[PDB]
Amino acid sequence: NSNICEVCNKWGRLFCCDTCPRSFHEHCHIPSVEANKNPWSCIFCRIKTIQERCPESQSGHQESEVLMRQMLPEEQLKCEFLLLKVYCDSKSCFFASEPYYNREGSQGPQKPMWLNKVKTSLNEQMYTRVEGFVQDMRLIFHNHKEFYREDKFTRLGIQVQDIFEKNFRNIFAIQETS
Ligand SMILES: [Zn+2]
Ligand SMILES: [Zn+2]
Ligand SMILES: [Zn+2]
Repeated sequence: NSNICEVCNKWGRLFCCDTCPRSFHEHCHIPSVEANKNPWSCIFCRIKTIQERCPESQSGHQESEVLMRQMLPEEQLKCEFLLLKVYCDSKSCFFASEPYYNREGSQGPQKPMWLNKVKTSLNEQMYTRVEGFVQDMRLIFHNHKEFYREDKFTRLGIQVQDIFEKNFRNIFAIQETS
């Protein structure tokens, strides 16, 4: 097993996956690492099993159809994994905790949003459809763009959104286009 957390790339108190060489801090894994369960399999392994049980799940899909899906266990898992993939980028630190807004020439967004709030939302089963989760995620980056305006710091929002969108297209097998 790896000696660093797969998500934050730091050492510490790690839990090791029994079916692959990854390890995680307790609260870096999503969902949080389960108390007992031996063996334990991490979210990467659980996502791989879904694909292996239903190979046709990887054929291309329309984004509009994916968003209307109800949050049954498998879609819940996919959204957990997608969130995890955003936390895996170190630039996610900017979007993790609750932001505040006091900048000359800007006003704060009407509906603030941040990764830990989406984390809690998923944990408390507050989304009924994929759409709810995807709208909150995209809102994080859109609030950022709008607030920081022409400051170069806007680019951090573009960068983290690109990681989200790539991972969304992969995990949910969105049909490739030009
Ligand atoms: Zn970690
Ligand atoms: Zn694993
Ligand atoms: Zn089948």
